[PDB]
Amino acid sequence: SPRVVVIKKGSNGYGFYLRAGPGQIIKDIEPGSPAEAAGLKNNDLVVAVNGKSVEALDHDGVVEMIRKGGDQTTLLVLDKQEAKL
Repeated sequence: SPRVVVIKKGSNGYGFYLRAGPGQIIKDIEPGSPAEAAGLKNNDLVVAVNGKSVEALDHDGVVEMIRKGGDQTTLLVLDKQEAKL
């Protein structure tokens, strides 16, 4: 399920980790972080950064796109749609 998450960088960054999924996925959102306030979710899959696709881009390339944006990042993400029932 897709959405656009704008996050303003704080004094200690955005407050999430980025690593390869089972693409690059969000992990370990820090409580009280800009990422948490922006509604980013653990296991969100990053499909674009600042309007640019991350297709076939490696981990370092995705991280660099995020850093190049300076004090803000706009992530297009797909939530993991696996429900525990």
